[PDB]
Amino acid sequence: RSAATREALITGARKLWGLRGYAEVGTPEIATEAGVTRGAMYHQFADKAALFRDVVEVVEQDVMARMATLVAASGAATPADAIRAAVDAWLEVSGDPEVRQLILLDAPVVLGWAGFRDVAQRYSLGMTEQLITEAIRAGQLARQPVRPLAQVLIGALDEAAMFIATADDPKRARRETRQVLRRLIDGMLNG
Amino acid sequence: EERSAATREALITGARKLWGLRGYAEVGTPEIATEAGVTRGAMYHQFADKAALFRDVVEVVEQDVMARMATLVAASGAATPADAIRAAVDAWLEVSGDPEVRQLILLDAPVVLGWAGFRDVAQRYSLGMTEQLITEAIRAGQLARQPVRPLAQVLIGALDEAAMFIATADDPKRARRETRQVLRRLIDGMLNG
Ligand SMILES: O=C1C[C@H]2CCC[C@@H](C1)N2CCc1ccc(Cl)cc1
Repeated sequence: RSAATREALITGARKLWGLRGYAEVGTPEIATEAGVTRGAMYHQFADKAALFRDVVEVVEQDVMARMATLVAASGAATPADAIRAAVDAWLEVSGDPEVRQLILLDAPVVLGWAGFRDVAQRYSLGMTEQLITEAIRAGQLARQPVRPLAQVLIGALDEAAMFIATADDPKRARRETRQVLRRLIDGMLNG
Repeated sequence: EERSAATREALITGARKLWGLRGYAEVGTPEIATEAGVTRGAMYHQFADKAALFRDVVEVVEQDVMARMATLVAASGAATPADAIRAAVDAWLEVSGDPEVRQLILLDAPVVLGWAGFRDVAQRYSLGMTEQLITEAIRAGQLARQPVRPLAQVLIGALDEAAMFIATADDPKRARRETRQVLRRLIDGMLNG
């Protein structure tokens, strides 16, 4: 009922905000894309930022699923290589124009730094802590506090992606940033 | 004129003090005007609104953060660029742990300035020092030759997240000790010396 209205609005908002940006598309154009009335939409989402919060949830869920698939298919032979593949998976997925617009450009502005970090952590801390735990278990990473290392790496990888997203020469920014991340990673990983 | 220039300094000092202690959202401009000993009219002549006074508070706090970082690195006795970077990472956790810096820069500024405004201020103050430390370490052969700006930006992301993780931790003393350990391991993995 309401569930069908919400899903149509989220799908339409993800589509139009992904192409043009949050700031460039109003709720009436999203209601049209979804095939619902302004009244039906206002019942589900009091304002534009509320609909954006639900779009970010669905997009970050998809980002983490896509990364998990790339890591499973990468052929990583050890936990250290799984971390390396996860970093390359994030640079790949972050380059999707919709992910760049919604997550790297719009989400920090609409959610703020605190809001962005909360979403980032809820979606990525589990996978990141698992990668670290498996590398420590395999003796390829020093025994150390898992949560602080996970948090710092998430902050480093989110900033890496945002640097590429806003660069004058994204292709060169991506190449140079991948090199930095690989050096940083390899300095923690043993052998 | 002289009284107006004194009024502006009293307002910045008073706002910095009270917002530092209670947070931006908990102190209004009338209380700040009272603290500074000036009328609402004198305050309005200097600052169009509450957020304009906050932008000037952030400037003086960031100036002091970067001065204190430079002082702590000079006080460390670092004799090589690698030791200067180690000292600068320790100095950031020290400076960002100051309760006024936590409140005004880590909690309030991202909300009041918004993302674009906050990052522009953060970059204007932090990118120069970070890039200088990297360039000196590359020149000394203590860091591999590489593009300076991408490495600087990734480390600033790591160091900003470290500070926010400590600022919001249930046990900040333990979060600071553990975060200092992981940052030291991260930089010691890249530094030749
Ligand atoms: O949707 C997500 C969650 C989080 C917030 C928004 C940007 C990206 C993608 N970061 C995760 C980046 C990341 C974390 C860990 C690893 Cl191993 C790789 C990438």
